Amino acid sequence: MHHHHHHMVHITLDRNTANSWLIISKDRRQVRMGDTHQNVSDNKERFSNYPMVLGAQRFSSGKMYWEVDVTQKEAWDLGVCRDSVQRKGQFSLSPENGFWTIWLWQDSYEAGTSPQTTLHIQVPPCQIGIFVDYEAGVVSFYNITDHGSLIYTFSECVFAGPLRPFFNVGFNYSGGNAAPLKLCP
Repeated sequence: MHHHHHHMVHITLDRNTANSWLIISKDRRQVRMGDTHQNVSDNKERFSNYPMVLGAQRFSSGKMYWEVDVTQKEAWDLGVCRDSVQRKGQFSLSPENGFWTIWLWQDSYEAGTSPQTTLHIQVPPCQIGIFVDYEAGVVSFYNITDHGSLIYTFSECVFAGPLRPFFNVGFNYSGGNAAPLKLCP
């Protein structure tokens, strides 16, 4: 029988896209910033300038929902992006460039609108839910630590083809950002 229900997709990390200093777990569900270049070959899909990686999953219709653990991290970016986004060089995270993201940077949460939007979060998230509804043109972020309170919704999105989960683990020169981003094992 038809029943309104939630469904959480299993996201795994695409090692070929990962910046070469990222350490990805054997099950491809966690990623952290390493202190050495890893034994991985460069290639065209790999993010060169930032500690970024894509989910392997790719979709161009329907609904997708996944959660990410961000505990003990002082910096990260999360969301969804076009399959076709730039991998090499410096770039801003904006819908203009094919990214629908939020981030934490120096104790401030922001949405990656153009220009950036301050997010007034009362309870720092430990887990974040990311929902995409392709046909609706919606990317929504939820604060699992605050009973799933809505953090931000991008609406009227221009997806313009296949999408990928997007992650930035942030740098760890400070020593306060070693913890991984984690997807459900």
